[PDB]
Amino acid sequence: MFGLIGHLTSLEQARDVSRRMGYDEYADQGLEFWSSAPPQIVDEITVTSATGKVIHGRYIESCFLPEMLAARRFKTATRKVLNAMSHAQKHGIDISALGGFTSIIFENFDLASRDTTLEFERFTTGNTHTAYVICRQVEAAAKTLGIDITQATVAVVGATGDIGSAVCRWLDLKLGVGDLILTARNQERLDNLQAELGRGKILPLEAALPEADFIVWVASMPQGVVIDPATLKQPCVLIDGGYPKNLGSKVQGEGIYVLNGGVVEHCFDIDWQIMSAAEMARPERQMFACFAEAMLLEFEGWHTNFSWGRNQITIEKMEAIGEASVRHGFQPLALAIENL
Repeated sequence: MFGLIGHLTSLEQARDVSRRMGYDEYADQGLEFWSSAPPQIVDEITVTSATGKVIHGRYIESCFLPEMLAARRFKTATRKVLNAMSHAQKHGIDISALGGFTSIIFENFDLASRDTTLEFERFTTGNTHTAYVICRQVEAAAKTLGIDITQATVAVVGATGDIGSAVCRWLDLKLGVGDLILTARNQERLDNLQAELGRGKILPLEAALPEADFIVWVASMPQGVVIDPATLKQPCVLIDGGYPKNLGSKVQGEGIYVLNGGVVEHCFDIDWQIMSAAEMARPERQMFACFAEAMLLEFEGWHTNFSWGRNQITIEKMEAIGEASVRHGFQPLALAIENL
């Protein structure tokens, strides 16, 4: 049994999903309502691999709301995630993914540090897979645009994050990228990253972007961030790989292509109503890679926290989850040539 732990996206979207959760669609549901709403298993899921193997999952609604952050209700926000995790476990789910804010939250509040104790091998961030997909997207994109990745330049914004640092290890060792630009907030970690890599030019954001054929956006987007279309190279690909994805609407311009990063398309229809179904071109087949990771671990029978902590993702783990991804019928989302 795999699990997909997710969360609401706005107060209005929660009222949409409200009824299906046993609640009154037209009642007063305030931030305080969803703060006290308990976690619920909400959707039963049956995925069928390309090999023929059938697996079963549960989508667990955590009721976390990004407004709980906005209202500085960080302990309430922490609680939602941990409850959701604890709910997964009591119902005997073997491996669950924390999608969207869920894992960001689990990290920035060191939640590794209720009734019973949580088994962490029962959960995964799905980040190893997310990093793997993001890298297949760079590779794919470069082939599509006629760009030798061996000569090209990739800026990894957030290169010190769990996802970002995994992307750099792969872009270096696997694609053999030409120039790798590192970008992040913490100078110390940027130094330690480039030391492990043996390469990479550390740069501030507004020097990074204009060198880059590919930009891998994988960090908490700062406030007052000016992305000026006009400074970017004229064939440019921006891979929005973090949660939430907002580049699609904050960056627009001729020869600029924004691509949802870390998204996968399955080979067969899946019947569900998940967390970002509304932002997927093809909801019945498209999902976050971190969720798909949870599925790959259950297809393979690897019941462990395959992805966990910060900067632990290794090339070898990325390799293993990658070919599990392919074998079971998952393709990276790709550029859609309606690019005019």
